Amino acid sequence: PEMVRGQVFDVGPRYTNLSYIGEGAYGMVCSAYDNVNKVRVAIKKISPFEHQTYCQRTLREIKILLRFRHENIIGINDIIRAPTIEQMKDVYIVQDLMETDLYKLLKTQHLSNDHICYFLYQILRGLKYIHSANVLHRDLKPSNLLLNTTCDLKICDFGLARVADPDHDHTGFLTEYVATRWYRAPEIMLNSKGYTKSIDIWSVGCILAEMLSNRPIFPGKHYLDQLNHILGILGSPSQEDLNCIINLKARNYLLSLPHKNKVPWNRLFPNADSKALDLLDKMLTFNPHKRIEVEQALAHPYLEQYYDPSDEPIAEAPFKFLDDLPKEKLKELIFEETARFQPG
Ligand SMILES: CN(C(=O)CN1Cc2ccc(-c3nc(NC4CCOCC4)ncc3Cl)cc2C1=O)C(C)(C)C
Repeated sequence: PEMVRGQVFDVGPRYTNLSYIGEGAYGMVCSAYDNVNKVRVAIKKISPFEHQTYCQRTLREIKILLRFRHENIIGINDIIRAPTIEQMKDVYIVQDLMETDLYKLLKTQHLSNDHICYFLYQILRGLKYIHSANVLHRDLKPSNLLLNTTCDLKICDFGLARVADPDHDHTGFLTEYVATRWYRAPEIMLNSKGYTKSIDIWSVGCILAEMLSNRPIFPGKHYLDQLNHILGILGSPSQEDLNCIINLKARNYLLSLPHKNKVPWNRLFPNADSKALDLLDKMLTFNPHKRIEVEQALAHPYLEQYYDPSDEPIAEAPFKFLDDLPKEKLKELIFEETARFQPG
């Protein structure tokens, strides 16, 4: 076994010469030399089995990424694990190695309008595919957009992804939520579980705003502060949009706030392309029913140089598809889902 920053990386024979990339709550990630394909690759050691939510997140990701095949979505190339459930303490997911991500690029680089346009196109092209499979990503943010040296973009991290379920989207006011705060649509805080495709478009809107200025547009410091950052730019919701929020706690909270005027996009983003700002406005619409959909966004004049629906593929096999399952049962499902990659 090779060691990396303490940890064992039981990934040989196939994968050697490991360099440390990073580490998080998920696991540890390295680059490794693939000896069959003669390329360096990413490998993330996941150790989810002692907690049911980490098994949940791991299995969703595996199932989704093995079904999907798209240029703007990270694939799974290989999965390494022990030959028996008993011996399986870790799963290693092998993926194409990307040079950087949009979070790192935005901290260090001014993006040209042409780069913003091309990144946004790629995000939306990937998202068209995801949404065409009846899947929601639910945690779109700069660090989940991987980039290579030629600026090709791939969406990653499907641990919070769900099949869309718009008939069960309603919930109460101030319902707790898992996905990254700064990219949460206003309705999350008001009346939504994040089970509709509109949740992802809001996040993409936030990302486009962040590309224009290198700063997050709505950096809330805590749950309700996120909503009031949103309302500080969008201004007070209209009567019509208020009347769609039937829950009284949520509605009366909004009614209690002083009137706030909209901050014009062209004052927040004085150097931005006007067509970029028109698309931003439509993605960052308060009412999720009025919010632009992914295929409409692709057809927007800002993206005219790239738009080609014949070259913006959809999924062949959408998900028709568990939240109750014990971590011991989810290990079993993870074992089964990864069996195709074993010697056999
Ligand atoms: C939450 N979960 C994850 O796994 C989430 N994460 C963490 C992670 C870390 C790296 C890469 C990655 N990074 C690169 N390159 C980096 C080189 C240095 O600059 C930044 C980019 N290339 C390919 C990949 Cl796959 C992907 C993921 C991912 O999806 C679970 C367990 C699935 C739930």
